[PDB]
Amino acid sequence: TPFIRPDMKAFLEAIAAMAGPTLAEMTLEEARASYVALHGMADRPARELAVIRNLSCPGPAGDIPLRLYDARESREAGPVITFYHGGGFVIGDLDTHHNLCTEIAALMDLPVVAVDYRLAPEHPFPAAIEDCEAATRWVASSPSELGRTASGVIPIGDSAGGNATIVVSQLLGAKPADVPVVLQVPIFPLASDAVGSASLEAFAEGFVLTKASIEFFDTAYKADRADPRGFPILGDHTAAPPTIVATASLDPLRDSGRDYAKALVEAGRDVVYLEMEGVTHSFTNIRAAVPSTQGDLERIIAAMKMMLG
Amino acid sequence: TPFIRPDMKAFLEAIAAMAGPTLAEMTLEEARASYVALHGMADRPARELAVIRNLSCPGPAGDIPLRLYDARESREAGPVITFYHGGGFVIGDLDTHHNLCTEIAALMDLPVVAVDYRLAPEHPFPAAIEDCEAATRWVASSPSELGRTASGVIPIGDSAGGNATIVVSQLLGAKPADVPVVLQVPIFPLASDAVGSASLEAFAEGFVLTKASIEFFDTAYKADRADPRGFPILGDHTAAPPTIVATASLDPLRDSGRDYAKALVEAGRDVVYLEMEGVTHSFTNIRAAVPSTQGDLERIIAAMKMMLG
Amino acid sequence: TPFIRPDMKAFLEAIAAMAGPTLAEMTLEEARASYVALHGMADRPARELAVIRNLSCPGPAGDIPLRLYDARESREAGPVITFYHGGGFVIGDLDTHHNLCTEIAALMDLPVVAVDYRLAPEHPFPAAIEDCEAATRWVASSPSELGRTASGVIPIGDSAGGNATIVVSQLLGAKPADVPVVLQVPIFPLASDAVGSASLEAFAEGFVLTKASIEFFDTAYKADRADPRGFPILGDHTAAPPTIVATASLDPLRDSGRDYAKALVEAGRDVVYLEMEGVTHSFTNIRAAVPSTQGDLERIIAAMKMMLG
Amino acid sequence: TPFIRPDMKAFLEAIAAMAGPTLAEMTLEEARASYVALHGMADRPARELAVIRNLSCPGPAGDIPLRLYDARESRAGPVITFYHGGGFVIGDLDTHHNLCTEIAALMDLPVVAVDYRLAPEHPFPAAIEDCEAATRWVASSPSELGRTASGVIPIGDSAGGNATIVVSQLLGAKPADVPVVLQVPIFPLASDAVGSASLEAFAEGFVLTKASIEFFDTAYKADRADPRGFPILGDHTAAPPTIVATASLDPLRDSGRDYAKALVEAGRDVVYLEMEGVTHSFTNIRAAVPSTQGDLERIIAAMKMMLG
Ligand SMILES: CCCCCC(=O)Oc1ccc([N+](=O)[O-])cc1
Ligand SMILES: CCCCCC(=O)Oc1ccc([N+](=O)[O-])cc1
Ligand SMILES: CCCCCC(=O)Oc1ccc([N+](=O)[O-])cc1
Ligand SMILES: CCCCCC(=O)Oc1ccc([N+](=O)[O-])cc1
Ligand SMILES: CCCCCC(=O)O
Ligand SMILES: O=[O-]
Repeated sequence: TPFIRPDMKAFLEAIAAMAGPTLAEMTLEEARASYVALHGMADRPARELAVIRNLSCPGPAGDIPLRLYDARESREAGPVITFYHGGGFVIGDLDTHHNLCTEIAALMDLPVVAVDYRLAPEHPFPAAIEDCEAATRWVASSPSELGRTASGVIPIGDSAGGNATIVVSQLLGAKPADVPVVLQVPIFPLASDAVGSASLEAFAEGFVLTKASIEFFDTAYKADRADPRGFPILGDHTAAPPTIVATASLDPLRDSGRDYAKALVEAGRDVVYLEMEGVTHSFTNIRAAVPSTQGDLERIIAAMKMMLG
Repeated sequence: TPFIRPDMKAFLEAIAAMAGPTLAEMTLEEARASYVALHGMADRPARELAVIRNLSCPGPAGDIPLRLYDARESREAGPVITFYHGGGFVIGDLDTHHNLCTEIAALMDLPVVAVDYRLAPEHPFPAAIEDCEAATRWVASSPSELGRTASGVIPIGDSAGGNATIVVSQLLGAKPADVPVVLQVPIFPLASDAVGSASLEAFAEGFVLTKASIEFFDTAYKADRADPRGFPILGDHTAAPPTIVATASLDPLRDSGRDYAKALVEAGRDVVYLEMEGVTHSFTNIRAAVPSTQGDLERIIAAMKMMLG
Repeated sequence: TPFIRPDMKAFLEAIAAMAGPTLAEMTLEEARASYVALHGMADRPARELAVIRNLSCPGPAGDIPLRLYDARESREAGPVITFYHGGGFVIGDLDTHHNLCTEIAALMDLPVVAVDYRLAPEHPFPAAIEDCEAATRWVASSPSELGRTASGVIPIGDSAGGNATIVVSQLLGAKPADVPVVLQVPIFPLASDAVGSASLEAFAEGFVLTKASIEFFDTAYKADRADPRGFPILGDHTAAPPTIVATASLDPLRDSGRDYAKALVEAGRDVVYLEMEGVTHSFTNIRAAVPSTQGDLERIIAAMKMMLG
Repeated sequence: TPFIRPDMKAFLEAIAAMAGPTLAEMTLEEARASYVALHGMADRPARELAVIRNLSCPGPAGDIPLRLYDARESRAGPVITFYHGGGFVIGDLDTHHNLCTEIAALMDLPVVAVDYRLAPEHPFPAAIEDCEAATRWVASSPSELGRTASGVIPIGDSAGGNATIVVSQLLGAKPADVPVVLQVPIFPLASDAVGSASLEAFAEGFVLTKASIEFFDTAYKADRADPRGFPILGDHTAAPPTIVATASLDPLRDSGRDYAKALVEAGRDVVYLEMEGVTHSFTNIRAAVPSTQGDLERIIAAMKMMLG
C-alpha cells in the first residue's frame, strides 16, 4: 500500500532474506557490533578530508571523546556542526556514523564535531544528554584544542541523535553557551512519545527500524516520560532556533517528527519540514545500498545552506 | 507588548497620525486609489528588466490581462512564476504590485507572469479564482505569445493572492495543466477562516491590515465558508506541491498561515515555514518606507531557489 | 538643476517610483479617487474644531453644497473666509481640502466656508465660477443658516481655486456683494495662460503637477482664452482688493502667478508676493509627507494676519 | 482728479499759499536749512528712547558719522541701517531724527543712521560708498556698537531708498559678516524717473517736484548706466526679502512700481504697499498730515511680518 522506492524495497527484501535476530535476542556487544556492520555494509565510503582527528573535552562524569572532521586544516571563524549519532542511546559510536560525518563536512565546508556520549543500559537517561550538552558547550567556547573558532553551533543528529539535537537546543536556549545555536537539524528524531501513533503501528515491522527495537532502546535508556530532556516535544518552543526537521515517510517515528515541526509552526518559529518519500528510518547511513538516499541527504544539505544564509 | 522593528513602528505611527477613513467609509474607487498610494509611496522603485510587456489570455468571462516580467529577452525552457496580487479580491491590480514583480523577476532570474484577475464586488467569488486558474493553465501550456517555454509553474501571491496561490495549486493538482506546479509560495495568505483566531483579535487594529478591512473584503467577495476554493485549508493536502509559507508575526491573518503550514506537515508534505519577526501584513510592498522588509523578501527568494533545486 | 528641498525631493522620488497611469488614461472616477488618495496620504490630519457643518446655498444651477469650519461655536461679526479647492476644475471636492480648511480655520481664528462647486467635464466653464461667485455672495449676505455675521469676505483657493479666487474678487469688484472683499489669497493660481511660459516647459514633468495634467484639465473645462473669467490676468486690476499671491518655485504655473502679482503692482494695488523656494505645486496639501511645507502655509497665514491686519 | 486725502490736501494748499522758492532759486545752505524747517514743522516729535548715541566708523574717505537709536540699553538680533532722503544733496542725521526714533520705538530693534557724504561737494558714488561701508561695519557687530547684529535691515526714504537697494545688491555680491535679512526702500529712486507717467502727472504741487528731482540729479551726477546709481539695472536674482512702500501722488511712484515688479519677475518675496492719497515724504510729515502716521505703522507691521 504505502509508496516505497524500488531501491529501498530491494534493500528491505535483502534484510528480510538475511533474517537476523532481534536486539532482544542478541547480547549488548553483538547488537552494537551488528549496527557497525549494517552501516559498514550499507553506507557510501568516507570522504577524504584534510582533518579527521580525535579530541576530548571535560564532562560531568569524566572526559567525553570527540571526533573533529574538517575539509580544511585552517579556516576562518564560522559555525561549527555538533553531531550526535543515532542508536537508541544504546548502540552506535564515532565509527557507526563516521562516513556520514565526513560527507556532512565535505558538502557543508564546515567543521563537524561528533560526540561519543555515554550509552545505556550502562548509563541510563539522562547521561547521553549531559554529555551531548557538555560537548556542545565546549565546542561553542572555541577551545584552543578545537583548532578553529566557532561563531555559532549547529546541533544535528539522526534519531536518538535527533532527540539530542532538540534537547541541546532547548538547554542552550534556556542557558546560552558562548555562541548561539544558529540552526538545528534533527533527522528522523524522537521528539514526542511514539506510543499511540499511527506511524508506529503502520511501520512496526519490516522498515529497518522496528517497534521491537524501539521498545528495546526505551527499556535500556529509561527516559522520564514527563521530562522535556527525554521527550522534547514537551519543552518550550517559543525561542526555538531555526530548524530543519527531516523525516522518512516509512518511519515508525515519522509522526513524532511531524508533531515537532507542527509545534514549531504553532509557536511561530522558522522551520523546514522535509519528509523523504519512499524511504525508511536510517536513510542517511544506507547511501550505497539504497543509492537514492544520497539525494535525500543532499536535500538536507541544501536546506542547511539556505537556512545559514 | 509584541515585538515590532523600529522602522516598522515608525511606519505604523505615520499611518496612525494620518487618522484616515476605513475602507468601508470610502467609495470603492477611493479604497482602490488609497491602495495604489500606499504601495506607491512605500515600496522601492521597479527594477529595470529586459522585458516588461502586457498581454492577455482567454478566460471564461472574457480575456484576462497579464503582465510578463523577464530579466532576459531570450531564455531556455524553465519554470515560470505565476503571480496573483493581494488586495482582498477587491483592490489591487497590475500596478500596485508591479515593482515587487520586477524585484521577483530580477532576484529569481525567472520570468514572472502577473494576473489582472476580476475583482469583487463587481465579480464575486469565485471570479478571481477562475481567472488565476485559467491564466496559470495558459502559461503552463507554453503559448506562442508568451515567448517562453514552461517546464513547470510557480504560483505565488500575497494575501488574497496567497489564497489564490493555494487554490490554484489544489485545482491543478486535481486536474493537471500541461506541466506541474513545481513550487507554491503563498505569502501571508488567507487559508483558513480568520474569525475566532487569536491573531485576528491581537492585531485587529494598528497593523496596516485591520479586522475592519478583512470584513470589508469578505462582504464584497462573498466566498462560501464550506467551499475549499474560498478557504483552501478545507482542501485535500495529500498531494500538495513543495511549499513556502511566509507570514508576518504582527498579522491578524498570521494564524491562518500557521494553520496551513501545520496542515501540510500533518499530511507529510515538504514545506518551508518563515514567520518574519516584528513586521506586519503587506511587508513585501513597503520595502522603501520600512527598509528592513527588503531583507524579508530576500529570505523568501533564497528559500525559493533552495526549493527549486 | 533647480533648487529642491530634500524632503520635497524624497516625495518626488516616491511619486516617480509609483509611476502608473496619467489622469487622462484613468476613468474620470479613477482620476478623482487618486487625488483623494494623494492628499489623504500626504497631508497633516484635520484639526479639531468646535464647528464643522455641511450647509448649502441657492445657485444658478441648483443648490451648492458648502462646509463651514470654525474654531469657535459663537463669534462676533468679522471677515469670513470663502475657500475654493484646487483640482483643475475637474477633480477635488470638500474632502480633498478638508484638512487644509481646518488648519486655515484653526490658525486664522476666522470662519471658513468651503465651496463644493460644479466640476468639468460634466459642467464646463464657467460652471465652477458661477458656483464660487454665488456661494461667496451668499456668505457675504450673512444668512441665518450660517450662524455668523460677515463684515467682509476673504476669497482664497489653491490652483484652480486660486483662479476662482481672482475671478470672484473681480466679479464682486464690478458688482458688490453685501460686504466687500477685504483680502484675497490666490495660492499658486492660474491667472494668465501658462502655455508658452518658461516655467511650464521647465517643470513640465516630475514636479507633482505636470503639463499633461494641465492639458487634461484644460480639455475638460474649456475656458475661453479671451474670457477674463477663464484667464483673469485679462480683467481690470485697478480696484483689486489687497492681495497675497503665493507661488512655488518649482511650479509649471509659477510664471502665471508672477504675472498676476506684477499686474497688481503695475496698477498700484497692495500685494504680498511669496514664492516658496524648493517646493512644488500642491504644497498646501502635502504637509505630512513634506513636513517643511507646513512652514510655507504658516508664512501665508502670517501674511494674511498682517494684511487684515 | 487724482485722489488726495483731506489732511494731505490741506497741507499741499498751505504749501501752495506760502509760494516759496525752488531749490535752484536758493543757495545750497538755504536749501538744506529749508529741509530742516520742513521736517521740523511737519513731523511728529521725537520718541523718548533709552539710547540716542553718536558713533563713527571707518570709511574709504575718512570716518563716517552715525547715530544709534535703541529703546533698550541692553538687548542679539537684526540691526536696522537707515539712510536719509534728500536727493543725496540735502538732509542729515537731524532731518530724519524723529523718524529714526519712531522706527526704533515701534520695531524694538536698534537703528543706526548714516551721515553719508553729500553732493555737490561729493558727487556719485560717494553717498553709496559711505552707506555701504557703514552697513558692513554694523554687520560686523563691532564692540563700540554695544549690541550684536544677527543680520542687517537697510531702510531709507527716497535717495535713502535708492541707497537701500544699492547696499542690498553690493552686500549680495560681496557678503558682509551677516546677511541682509530684509530691505525697506521707501519711495525709492530705483529706475530713472524721466519718461515715467508718474513724473509728468505729479511734476508740480506734490511736495517733491520735477524741478527738485532735476536739481538733485545735476548735483549728484549719477551714471545712468551704473546699477549703483540706478539699481533697477542690478541683478535681482538674489534680492533679499523686500518691502517697497510708495505713494500714489509721487512723481517717483512709477520707479518704485518698476522695482517691485522686477523683484516679482525674479521670483523674490516682496510686499508692495502703495499709500493712497498722499505724497512723497509721508514718513516725515506725520504731524502736519496725521494720517501719514498710519501709513508708517503699516510699513512697521509689514516689517514685523517679514522678519517675522
Ligand atoms: C538496527 C537498526 C536500527 C538502529 C537504531 C537507529 O537507527 O537509531 C535510533 C535511535 C533512537 C530510536 N528511538 O528513540 O526509539 C530509534 C532508533
Ligand atoms: C490597506 C490594506 C488592505 C490590503 C492588504 C493586502 O495586502 O491584501 C489582502 C488583505 C486581506 C485579505 N483577506 O482578508 O483575505 C486578502 C488580501
Ligand atoms: C495629481 C496631482 C496634480 C493635479 C491636481 C492639482 O495639482 O491641482 C490643480 C488645480 C488646478 C490646476 N490648473 O488650473 O492648471 C492645476 C492643478
Ligand atoms: C523740498 C521738498 C523735497 C525734498 C527732497 C525729498 O523729498 O527727498 C528726496 C530724496 C531723493 C530724491 N531723489 O533721489 O530724486 C527725491 C526726493
Ligand atoms: C473544486 C472546484 C473544481 C474546479 C472549479 C473551478 O474551475 O473554478
Ligand atoms: O484604511 O483603516
